[PDB]
Amino acid sequence: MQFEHLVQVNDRTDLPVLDRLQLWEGLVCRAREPQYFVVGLERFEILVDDGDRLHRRLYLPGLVVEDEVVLKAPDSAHYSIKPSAEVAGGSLDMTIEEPEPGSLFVRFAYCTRYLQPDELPYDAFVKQAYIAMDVETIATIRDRF
Amino acid sequence: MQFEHLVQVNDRTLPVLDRLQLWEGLVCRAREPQYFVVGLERFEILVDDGDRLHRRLYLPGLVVEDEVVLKAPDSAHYSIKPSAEVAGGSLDMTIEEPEPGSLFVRFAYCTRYLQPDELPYDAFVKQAYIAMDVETIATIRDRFGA
Repeated sequence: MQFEHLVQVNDRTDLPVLDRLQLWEGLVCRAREPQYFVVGLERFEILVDDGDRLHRRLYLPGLVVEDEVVLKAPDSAHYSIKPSAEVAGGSLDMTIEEPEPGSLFVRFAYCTRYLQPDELPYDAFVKQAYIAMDVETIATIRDRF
Repeated sequence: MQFEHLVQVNDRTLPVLDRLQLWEGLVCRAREPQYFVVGLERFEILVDDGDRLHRRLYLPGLVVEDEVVLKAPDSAHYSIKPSAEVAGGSLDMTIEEPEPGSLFVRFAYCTRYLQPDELPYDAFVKQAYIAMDVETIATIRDRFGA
């Protein structure tokens, strides 16, 4: 079960332009300061902070989530949840792509794992919700950085 | 499986909404998805039976077709039939009103496959649904509190 969406960072237009390191600071920001990107969030802890490796608690309405985030500067961010009895696990990767200087993209890669195990596709409601969030994320980074 | 999420519509503070305005909001989301769907490039209403629409949405790198059933003034039910290569599913939006002026919208999601252990959504998906539902109510409030 794998979904991938490429978001174009800069265009010809009103809106601000981004360099690679600015884009990267954005991804860090998304990892360390999720209140600026997560609609609904009520609070969050950084339970463990090893610099490039974070373990977090996210308090959303009627739901608490713990995850791990691995940062590899200045290229990518990997979010992951280990599955248990009740919760399905999964991961998100955000990876900077740069086919040429100033030409920046971010690939968002989503995946879902179960404790238990046919390969299974996401449905279009989920894909629609992922695209929306990936786009809002880049818009926010573009607006802060 | 199923994920459900309840969004509170009005608060103590932003525009207040009555039952019928929020209903108009949900119709609006069905018939005018360009105000709600981050990313959409175009859409068509292929079949319009009034309370029942078949639609085509054009998202980047993705075409979606679905049906929408409207039951005024209570709910909108969105559904996609699954095929060999896409998974189906449904979204129900239901207005709840414990007391006059106290309004909520329950969002309920389902996924089905052609061939089928019951299966939970992970939290990336739950977080994304939560985000959309809250943005949907925000949009209605901006367009119909106005």
